[PDB]
Amino acid sequence: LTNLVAEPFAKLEQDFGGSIGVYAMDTGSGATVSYRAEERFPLCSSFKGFLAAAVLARSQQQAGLLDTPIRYGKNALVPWSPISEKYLTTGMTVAELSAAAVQYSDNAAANLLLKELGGPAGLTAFMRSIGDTTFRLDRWELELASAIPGDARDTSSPRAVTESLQKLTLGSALAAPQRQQFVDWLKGNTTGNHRIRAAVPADWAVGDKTGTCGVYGTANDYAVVWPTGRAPIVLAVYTRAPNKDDKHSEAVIAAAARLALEGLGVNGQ
Repeated sequence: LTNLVAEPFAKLEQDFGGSIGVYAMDTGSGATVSYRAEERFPLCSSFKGFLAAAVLARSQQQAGLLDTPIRYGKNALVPWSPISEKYLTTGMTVAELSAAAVQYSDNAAANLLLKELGGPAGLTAFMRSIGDTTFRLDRWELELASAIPGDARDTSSPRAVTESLQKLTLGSALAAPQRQQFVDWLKGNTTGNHRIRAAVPADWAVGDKTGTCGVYGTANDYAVVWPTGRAPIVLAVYTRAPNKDDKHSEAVIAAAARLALEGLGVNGQ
């Protein structure tokens, strides 16, 4: 049930000038589409979705964690912190920081939550606890986004991303209220309109988390998609390219998502 119908991913990545990695899972039948799915790609900001899930998991054992007010100084305000910069003089709650990290890819929020979990190793430990042996986070924002060719730091594979996303949004890795909160944060993401969402018809529900490194043509998106009348689809699309100055492409991510849905036989656009 893997790649029952071949799709022209190779042509797509050649036109892009780099590598595209795709893993898509039909959670009804278990059928999959897979292209470079076990290669490592930089997570970039896409780690922030798993970060929020790790916070939610901790909130199962610490009641009131999400309501905790967090104060921070100007030195916490990393570039691209569009929400946390507006609350510098007031602070934000853990839940607000988590929503900002997921929905606006807020870097200061992400680093504040990373510190709450014990740093990159703490997030990595959470991923190990759900059975993901591929994920590794090694650094903080923005150093984690160097996207160096061949560097395994701050990477995962499209397959491991999809498998973990399925466990967290649809499976049993989170308790039911925390699972729906994670889904609701992903549904409210504002940064992904030109990526997987551009391949998903307007009448289907969808949540996603993007990542964009800014170098080495490196960008990505993962999503859970609910086509009407059938089981949800989980998918991950990651890209990279050989040269530091190579540009990423949102259109290539959307096109790869379209091919994945076509390969799964999901009638879409």
